[PDB]
Amino acid sequence: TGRPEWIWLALGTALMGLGTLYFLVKGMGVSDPDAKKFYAITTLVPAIAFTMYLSMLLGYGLTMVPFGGEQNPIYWARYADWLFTTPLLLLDLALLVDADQGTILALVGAAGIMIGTGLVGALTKVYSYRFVWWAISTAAMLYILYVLFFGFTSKAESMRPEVASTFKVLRNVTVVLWSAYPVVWLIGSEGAGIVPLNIETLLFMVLDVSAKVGFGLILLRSRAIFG
Ligand SMILES: *C/C=C(C)/C=C/C=C(C)/C=C/C1=C(C)CCCC1(C)C
Repeated sequence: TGRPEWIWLALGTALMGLGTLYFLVKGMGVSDPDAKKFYAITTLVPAIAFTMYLSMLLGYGLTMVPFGGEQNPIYWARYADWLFTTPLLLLDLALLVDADQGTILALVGAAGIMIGTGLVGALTKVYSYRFVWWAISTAAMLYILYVLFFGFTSKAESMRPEVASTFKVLRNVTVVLWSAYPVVWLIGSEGAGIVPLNIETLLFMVLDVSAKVGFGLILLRSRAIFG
């Protein structure tokens, strides 16, 4: 096939793969129980992303949805990735500030809606309805970010400054990266179709790699992960 976005798919596969192995090797050396906990969640994140970037690289996770008078290329393998990677990143942040079980359940549920309605939207054939679903997904995301900024940050204050300060960074990198996804979807292939797929794939890999491997490096190199 040789689609124009494959080079970006091959770069995301490489970065995710390398990041997985570094975390894995660093994780099986640590003896601390809590550290092990964080290491196992943070290594699984880029491991799932790697398998999906690799599948997309190989021609899977791609479907042609009809709307706007075109046969539009929608990479659904992405939501198969995010359906398990977003709630896992939320768990890393939840365990860090000692969030409650109700909070975690509500954040994971919200994340499920966000990705579910997102895909339903990327698959919808009525152009205007694609944006109705997009709208609900975004509203779910704003709920998650609100909790992370108002809820979590507040409970991270019962932690030590080292733990509170690591959370602020992970919390900030998350608020900045996550807010970007809905905009890329809106002006990209799933939405307006203003930004071409090849460029769109490049934006997503920079966001995906930063949000997982970038997030993992910051978190796993900190002492806040220790029991
Ligand atoms: C490793 C992947 C990460 C951290 C992905 C985060 C993805 C989002 C915050 C995605 C959000 C979306 C919306 C708000 C609405 C439209 C569709 C999505 C799923 C692209």
